[PDB]
Amino acid sequence: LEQESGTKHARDLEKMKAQSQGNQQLEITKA
Amino acid sequence: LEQESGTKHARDLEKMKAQSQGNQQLEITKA
Repeated sequence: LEQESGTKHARDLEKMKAQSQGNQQLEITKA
Repeated sequence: LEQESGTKHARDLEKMKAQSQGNQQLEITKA
């Protein structure tokens, strides 16, 4: 079910999107 | 089915395209 519906992809895609969003911390504080 | 139709490739191709698009954050804020 996870693979058929693309749930695993959305599970994976939304994962490192947070990792990319983790770099927001540096420019939030220093700007 | 995923491999025959190229779904797995499009699953993989659209994955790190977001990772490449993750670098847009740096130039969005600092420009």
